[PDB]
Formats: sequence, C-alpha cells, structure tokens
Amino acid sequence: HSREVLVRLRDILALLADGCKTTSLIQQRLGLSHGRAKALIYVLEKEGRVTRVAFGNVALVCLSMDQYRQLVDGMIREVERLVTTNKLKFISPPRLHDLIIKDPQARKFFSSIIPIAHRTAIILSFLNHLLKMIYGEPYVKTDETVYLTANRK
Ligand SMILES: [Cl-]
Repeated sequence: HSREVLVRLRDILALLADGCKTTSLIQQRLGLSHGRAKALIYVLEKEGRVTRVAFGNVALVCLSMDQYRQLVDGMIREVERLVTTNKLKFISPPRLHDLIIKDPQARKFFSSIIPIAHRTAIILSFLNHLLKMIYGEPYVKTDETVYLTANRK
C-alpha cells in the first residue's frame, strides 16, 4: 500500500486491539473523513482482519466475532450494574443514556466504543438496540421506548 494507506490500516488495527469501535469513533480518533474510514475498513474486511457487525443503525468494527461477544458481555454487565445500583423496574434509552454519562466507569467504557457525550438520535438508537437485546421487546413502544427489567433475557 501507499504510505498513507499503510499507516492508516495499521492505526485502525491498533485502535481496535483494545475493543470493538464504531466507524464514527474510528473517524474521530484518527482524524479521518467518513469516506476514508469506510474505505479503509472495507480493505481490512476484504483482508479478513476485521468484521463489521450491525448494531441497530450503527456498525461495530471488530477484530473477530469473539471480540464482539466480549464487547456485548461488557455492555450488558454495565447496563445491568446501572439497573441494579438504581433498583430500576423499567428503563428507556434516554434514562440509560443519562445513567451512563453520570457514572464515570460506564461513561469511560461506552465512550471507548461510540461517541456518547451528547444525547443524539444515533446514540438513542444504539442504546435502544442494546436494551432490546437484554430485555426483549419493549412494553411501551411509541415515543420513548420503555423496557421492563423483569423481562431480562
Ligand atoms: Cl494503496
């Protein structure tokens, strides 16, 4: 590869060594345009070095499906810790976002996966997908989704 491509491919793989990340986080961390980041991730995918896993409307870039499963296990443990600590009987994407950004450990963890600082449509969709994976289909479906924590699994 060219100097720019070789260095960037190397950098993306290094960034992923510590865990799966969204393309948005990769772009931000490495100062890449959307197009360059996507093109580079494509090259890595064709080379067998990464896998793209759909996670709602975002894609997670992972070194392996094992790495993905580790990420999911971690995200699930963090959500369940926040639910337990706050004794929650129900949860919604905005409420989960708020618990994450207010808890230093959760905030550090999630911000190493996806931009999380601001309550955007994107992050709400991401957290909604996570909640649905943990608790199944929501009890309240329109406007703000509400999940019953009793429905875990
Ligand atoms: Cl090249």
